[PDB]
Amino acid sequence: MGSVKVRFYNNNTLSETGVIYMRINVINTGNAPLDLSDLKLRYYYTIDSESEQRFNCDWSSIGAHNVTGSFGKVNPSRNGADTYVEIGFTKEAGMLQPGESVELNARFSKTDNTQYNKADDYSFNSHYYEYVDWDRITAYISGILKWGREP
Ligand SMILES: [Ca+2]
Repeated sequence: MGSVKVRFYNNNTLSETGVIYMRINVINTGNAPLDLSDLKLRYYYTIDSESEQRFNCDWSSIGAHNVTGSFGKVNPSRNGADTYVEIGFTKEAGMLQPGESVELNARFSKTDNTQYNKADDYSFNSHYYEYVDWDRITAYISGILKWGREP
């Protein structure tokens, strides 16, 4: 359904924390317009202790309330990946023309307030404070894998 690239800006600490932050910029690198409602991203990790989780988007270029989050299990589990968060967009989020990008700042946490070990997560990188192309967050358009490497 088109072409995209995912850039990730890691502002997390290595220390165990109750929150994992995700700052993501997705650029339309193809020749076709993209409706953001068709775009899903997945960030894969080990949950570390079992708890209900909550997703929040604090800011997006298309409006924080137009960003959705949900969770899934990786089964059978893989190295660094027993869980993922899937970030999506509402019907009202709009289009990206070729060359345009969407940016969002989001996070997730465990509602029992237990901590994550981030360092072992499949999608966690080691490049801090700089947006880089990051192939361990996958992107799908209309269900079709367009960017990245599934665990
Ligand atoms: Ca973990």
